[PDB]
Amino acid sequence: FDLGELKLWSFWRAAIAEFIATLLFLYITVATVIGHSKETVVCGSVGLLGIAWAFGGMIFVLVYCTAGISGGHINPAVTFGLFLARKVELLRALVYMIAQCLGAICGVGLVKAFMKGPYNQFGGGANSVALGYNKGTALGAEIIGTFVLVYTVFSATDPKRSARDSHVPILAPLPIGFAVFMVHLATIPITGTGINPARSFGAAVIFNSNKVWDDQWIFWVGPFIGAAVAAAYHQYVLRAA
Amino acid sequence: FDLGELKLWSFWRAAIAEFIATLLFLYITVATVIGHSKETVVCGSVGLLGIAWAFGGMIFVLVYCTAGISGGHINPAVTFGLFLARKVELLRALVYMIAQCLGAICGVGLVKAFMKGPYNQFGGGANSVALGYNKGTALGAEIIGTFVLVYTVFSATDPKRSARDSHVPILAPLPIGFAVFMVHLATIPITGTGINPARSFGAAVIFNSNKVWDDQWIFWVGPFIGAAVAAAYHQYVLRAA
Amino acid sequence: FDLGELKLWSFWRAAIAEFIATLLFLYITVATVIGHSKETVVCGSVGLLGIAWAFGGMIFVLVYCTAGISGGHINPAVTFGLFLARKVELLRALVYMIAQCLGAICGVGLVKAFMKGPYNQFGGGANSVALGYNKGTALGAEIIGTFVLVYTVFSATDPKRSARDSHVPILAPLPIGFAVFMVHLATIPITGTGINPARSFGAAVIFNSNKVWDDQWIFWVGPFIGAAVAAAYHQYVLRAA
Amino acid sequence: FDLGELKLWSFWRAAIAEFIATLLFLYITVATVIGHSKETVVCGSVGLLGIAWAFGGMIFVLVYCTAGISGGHINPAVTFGLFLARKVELLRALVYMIAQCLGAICGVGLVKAFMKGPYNQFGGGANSVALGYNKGTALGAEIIGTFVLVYTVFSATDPKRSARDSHVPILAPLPIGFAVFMVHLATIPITGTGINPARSFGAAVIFNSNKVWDDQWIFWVGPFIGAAVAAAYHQYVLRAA
Repeated sequence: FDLGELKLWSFWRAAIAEFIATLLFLYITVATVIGHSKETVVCGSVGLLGIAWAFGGMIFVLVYCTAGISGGHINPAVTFGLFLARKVELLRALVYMIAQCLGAICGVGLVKAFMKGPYNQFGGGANSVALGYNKGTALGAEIIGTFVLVYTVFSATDPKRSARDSHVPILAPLPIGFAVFMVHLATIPITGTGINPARSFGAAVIFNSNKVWDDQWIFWVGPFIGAAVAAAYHQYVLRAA
Repeated sequence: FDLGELKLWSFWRAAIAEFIATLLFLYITVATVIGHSKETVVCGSVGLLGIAWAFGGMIFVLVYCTAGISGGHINPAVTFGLFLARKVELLRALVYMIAQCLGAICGVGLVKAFMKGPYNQFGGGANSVALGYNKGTALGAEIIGTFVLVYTVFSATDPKRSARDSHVPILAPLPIGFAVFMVHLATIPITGTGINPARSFGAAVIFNSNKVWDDQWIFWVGPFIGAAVAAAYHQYVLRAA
Repeated sequence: FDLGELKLWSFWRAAIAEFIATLLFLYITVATVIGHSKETVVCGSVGLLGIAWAFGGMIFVLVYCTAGISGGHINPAVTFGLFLARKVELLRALVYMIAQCLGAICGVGLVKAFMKGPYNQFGGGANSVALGYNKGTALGAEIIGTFVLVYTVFSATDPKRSARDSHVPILAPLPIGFAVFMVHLATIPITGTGINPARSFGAAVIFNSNKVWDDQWIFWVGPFIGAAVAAAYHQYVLRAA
Repeated sequence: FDLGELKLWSFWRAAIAEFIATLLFLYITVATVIGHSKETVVCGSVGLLGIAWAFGGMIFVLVYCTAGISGGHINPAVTFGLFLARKVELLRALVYMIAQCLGAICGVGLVKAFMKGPYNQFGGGANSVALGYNKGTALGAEIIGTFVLVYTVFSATDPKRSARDSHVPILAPLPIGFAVFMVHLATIPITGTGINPARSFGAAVIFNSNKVWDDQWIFWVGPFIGAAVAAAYHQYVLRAA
């Protein structure tokens, strides 16, 4: 009636979907990053533009694949924002965040398994503050970048349709992927662009440097604030539902 | 019945939506511009192509987020065009234009707060006529570029659906974002591409140079004419509604 | 009942729509081309990729704007293909082709008015066979490129919905714009990519060189054959309607 | 009733559709590749980014054209994945795979007919393992790349609508084209990206080198495994239908 449990099984398949999607996200995107960076021929890579596309377009693809199954978060800040507005229950939120973090670690681990030399040599796909910017600028860049993203996800929620056996709204994947694309064009030079604690974490775990670990709180704090401000903006100021 | 006021509150949330959207537009786009320009490595930026994408794609994203709330103008020329055809009442028009101008100033102000050195050094994201072109060419480039844009918005209007508690038509965001993209590919070398008085103004205000301020009337006059000609073309010649 | 004439007026507004759309197409695209070519800074233009995007994306935008008004051809080969399959009556076909040719001339004329020096210096946006290819290769490249395009338009026809007061099918603009994009990626090095007699003609007229005029039959013959083969393929072999 | 045969004729038109689509895919994409590679001017080609776009965007276009006619596979791994999940009958599967392989050979043959010198000089559009990677890395890159692709196709299946006179599901073309795009951004530096046995085979046949033929099993085995794992993941783990 729910007698089948149903549901349950749907909940755990959602967690798996978010685990595998975040793995694919990090594999494809960090492989792109390392592939660009190891390139010897000047203008012989996909460029920073290709990297930006890999991040936005994989979000587009992955949210498309997972919207109806898990709600398609692929991103602890997105889950956190939706949690705050009560579109995600606390247990699912935490399970999604763990799934995403674990998926991200595996995805980056795979890139490193495939091209260990250039992976270590060229920065591990990790986020950190680039030379010429301070921590406050980096944090502000991450807050506002995640705000664009989570503002987009809220505007992209279906108020009638939900992920399977849940009340997690279905998301329109394209505007969300484009938001990620745009924020990369702006934020790559500053931090590489985080806007996704799982993506930053997965890379910090595998690359394992003190420099990167020191900057890592930015990539949790910035996005969670950006996400919280988007949630409040959408739900309370625009009201908006 | 309207007893709730309703409406009113919708009107002011629309103004806020247009304020915040235009802020996000200028922040993301001018951060992209300054990020590209400050780059020391040849072919190590997102390129002029990435800039063009930042402008079109943020229009796509922002019109998507705001279509149902404000009508998604993000641009005084767009509001002016729709005003002329009576799809926007005069008070809303003026309120939107002020909101957009204010949002633009804040968005550019933020880029400058984050990277003040490269912001001043590399042109402030401002529009002005590039060397090799005259004022008439620059003005013609802006008229015709805004005409493509506003012609697209008119063709993208929903004749049945309107923004919340208003008669401002809902807009299809993608063709509009693509129109902005295309016009940048053509007009970046000439003026940087304005086609948006709020975007040109916000940057002139923050960057504050006599060179830029001298060229600024182009970026109001060109787009308002382009917008007026699109409105007349759509409503009167194609008839079209 | 038709008593209003109706219709008529719709027919002539369709011709105007195709005139203005093809003007916008050539202006935006050839301005992009000349802007890229005149650039002194290595990797400081939108690149051949940006050019390819200007052509596909303006087709996307323009077919979107004009689909419901004229059927959105913007291209004598497209009109010819649809004529052959009886989706366009002969008088409209010829009127569209003239409108498109005239629009193209004006669009290129405008680019030249705006940047006459770099316009003449850098090839006028004209199509011709590049060094290293023969005429048969150029013609085969144009046949097959137009075949992709017109095959896409046929697959993108709405069998139930037509342009205003006509039986010219409505077209889905995006796949068509993408087809143009893809064919440019392949054919730019060979001919610059024609796949559109009006686009090739408009540029030959304004640029006015013997070299270009000598190659011009390729850009009528190739696309008309490509279009005829697509029509036969769709209607007769796939059957398909 | 089926009395007309109907059906039959639909089956053989589907095979033709998959033959011609895969021909167009290889022609446009390998012409792009050779056009980029033969370019003498540094940053004067469409770049690796343009190549990646040619592959994803032609998949988008071609699946769009053929979805309703054949199901739009254009790719033996896609057909194999859908076969395994019983969405394609065995005879159609084998006929599609042969059609695709034959189409691919012709498409590459045409590129070579048009630019034989640069075609041989610059690698023939063939896939093989690049210097710096081993066979296991190349194979893992192909498994996981095809997994993204076929996972996307499964998520993009219409459970109610099928290709003409068949039970082959209709596919949403855009997410599929984007998946191909993304996988190229990541896998071009490793193998050139195969993820399509017909595409790898067609190029090996025409280019005919021992180096390439030695690596060719990777481009059958990787994609068939990636496809089988996606099928199992979608049908059995996500369940998912």
